[PDB]
Amino acid sequence: SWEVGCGAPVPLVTCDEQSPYRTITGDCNNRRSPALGAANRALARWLPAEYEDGLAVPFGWTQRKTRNGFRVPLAREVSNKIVGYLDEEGVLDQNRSLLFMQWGQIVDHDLDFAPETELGSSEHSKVQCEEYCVQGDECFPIMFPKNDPKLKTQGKCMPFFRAGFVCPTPPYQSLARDQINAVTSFLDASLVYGSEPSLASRLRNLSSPLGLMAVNQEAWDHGLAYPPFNNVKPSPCEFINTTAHVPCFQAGDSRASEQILLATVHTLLLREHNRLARELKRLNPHWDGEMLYQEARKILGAFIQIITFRDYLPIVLGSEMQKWIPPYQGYNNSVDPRISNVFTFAFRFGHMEVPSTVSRLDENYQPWGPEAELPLHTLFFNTWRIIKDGGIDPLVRGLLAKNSKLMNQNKMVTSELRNKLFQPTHKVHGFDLAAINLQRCRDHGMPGYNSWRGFCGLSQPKTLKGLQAVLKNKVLAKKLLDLYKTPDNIDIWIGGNAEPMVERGRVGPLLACLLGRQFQQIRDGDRFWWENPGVFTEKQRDSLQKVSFSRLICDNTHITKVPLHAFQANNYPHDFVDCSAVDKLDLSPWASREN
Ligand code: HEM
Ligand SMILES: CC(=O)N[C@@H]1[C@@H](O)[C@H](O)[C@@H](CO)O[C@H]1O
Ligand SMILES: CC(=O)N[C@@H]1[C@@H](O)[C@H](O)[C@@H](CO)O[C@H]1O
Ligand SMILES: CC(=O)N[C@@H]1[C@@H](O)[C@H](O)[C@@H](CO)O[C@H]1O
Ligand SMILES: CC(=O)N[C@@H]1[C@@H](O)[C@H](O)[C@@H](CO)O[C@H]1O
Ligand SMILES: OCc1cccc(O)c1
Ligand SMILES: [Ca+2]
Repeated sequence: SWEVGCGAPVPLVTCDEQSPYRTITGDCNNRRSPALGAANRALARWLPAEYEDGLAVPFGWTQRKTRNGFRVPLAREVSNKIVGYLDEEGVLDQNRSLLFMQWGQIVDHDLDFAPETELGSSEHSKVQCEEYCVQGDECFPIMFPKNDPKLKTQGKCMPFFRAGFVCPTPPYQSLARDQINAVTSFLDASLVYGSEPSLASRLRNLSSPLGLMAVNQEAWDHGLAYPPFNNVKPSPCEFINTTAHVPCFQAGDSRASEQILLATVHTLLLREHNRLARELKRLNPHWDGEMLYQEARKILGAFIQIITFRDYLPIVLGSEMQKWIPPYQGYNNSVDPRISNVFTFAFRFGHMEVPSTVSRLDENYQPWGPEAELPLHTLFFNTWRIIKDGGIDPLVRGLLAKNSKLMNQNKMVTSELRNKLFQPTHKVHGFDLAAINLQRCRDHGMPGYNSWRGFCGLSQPKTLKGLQAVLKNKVLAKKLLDLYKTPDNIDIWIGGNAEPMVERGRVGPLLACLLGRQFQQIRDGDRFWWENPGVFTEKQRDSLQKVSFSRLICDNTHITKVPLHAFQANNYPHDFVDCSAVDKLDLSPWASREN
């Protein structure tokens, strides 16, 4: 830390100490160090950043600057040679529902967001990046290799802008550059409520003292609500269909409409808040607008924590879950709650779980209409298919009855993401998420694969033969070394994902360690963790223990047949029960007496 502490962007915020509620920003969770875990601060560095100049220049920036004596391969070349595949047949995960992928994305958005840098709206440099592909300042274009089909139809590169960093936004020459996490590190439903005071208030309904979240006033789903529209233009949800004129949703997190199933789960979560807020007011008529909002917010936060740690993590981490996330032993004010920079790449394992299509299903869980199944690329920034084509129920049924993609060393990332990605402001369904990930690895100054293996106590292969053994795959290891020339240079996103999965899990040993450590930290380092004594009464906890995603579905949609365990692969009718067989959330313990 060249300076003993760089913090010019908001160092301020008075701490309450008497508050039973979290701040919107995450400040004041940790009493000794109140900025820890708060939004718009640097991502934590678990290892020192690795830049070609030691400070800020990404590896790959200068042709003539090697990493460990070898040129780094183009991100898109790695994507084409390693990450892509043609045949979608046989790629699905026979024991994870599509909800498993989807919940991952939700959790991710709760924990981290490193926004692409600001520096200007009215930019000649935007054209310079996109139209001319000239690298400079925050433009760091993804150059196509020779033989790339995209060279024939899309020009010479994909645009790419470097992430924002603290002391923030023009270049500085201090300790190494740290990217910003714009959301709260805590698992706290910041994706529903926001991590900033402007947004958080804009999302609430302050026209009535009921503690409700604002809802769309233009469209309804069989009498159930949608999020408000975002009426700032240009709107990518309008751009993908200028006939329908259906804008993006507005949600605690700016990414909520990135694809239709994310927007779908966001809508469920908004619905749950208002459902909770209405029950609380009925149970506690005296309660004012603020306390309703806050008590509802507190419950929803616990919901996300429980679903995540009880149901989701054990089937991601499998046999490693015990080793990294043992049983909760209480809040620990020494633990660093911040999301680490590497975690934002590790958690991108979910990209390899996204399948190539999305289905709308009817009440018999048969295809909903003649175009029930849609290619995923037509569903980026697509809100019109929700509002104009059956609402949420058909998509939720698909989330329950369809499968996630299985990660596969020879079928890594679906072409829907790898060749067809839509990015707002750019006009085409023509980007490559895997190339973006790799380029972003470099932008953030990530240490390589072997540095992370050492970090996790795992062997550091230096040879082809050693890499074959770690990957349990000769052909993959050989492709990777042909590109990277030393395992020391393999980008963490691809190195971590290339490892065979652990038993009963869906990530390899390296990622399980990285993810495992991070999740242990956001639990043990959270003063408002749901199971921390003082946060919820014992009675409130016994009620919270029975939450489930199936119950979330049942309460907030007109889906009446659900599985007991919604993350595993479930088939209809054999694996589905009526909602009456699913435990309710008993909110009687929130009844507050007075007098
Ligand atoms: C159809 C599904 C998905 C799409 C279209 C999508 C798209 C994207 C895009 C465009 C980015 C920003 C890339 C960059 O500029 O660096 C991103 C980042 C990310 N994605 Fe996804 N993604 C999807 C699913 C998932 C899943 C399933 C997970 C995890 C289980 C996940 C985790 C992440 C994470 C951790 C980041 C980095 C967030 C940050 O700190 O800024 N994504 N994704
Ligand atoms: C048929 C089968 O493999 N069932 C397992 C089940 O034992 C396990 O508890 C569950 C966790 O989600 O994952 C399933 O794949
Ligand atoms: C923008 C918005 O959501 N306005 C709703 C309004 O439609 C509703 O009638 C009122 C009272 O229940 O609560 C407001 O929040
Ligand atoms: C290219 C495209 O997606 N066109 C759809 C069209 O099929 C639909 O009838 C219309 C009305 O919702 O919305 C448009 O966006
Ligand atoms: C009782 C307890 O939790 N002790 C741990 C201790 O092992 C360690 O010093 C630190 C982890 O960095 O967190 C403390 O709270
Ligand atoms: O899912 C992340 C994402 C990606 C691109 C644009 C967005 O607004 C959000
Ligand atoms: Ca959060």
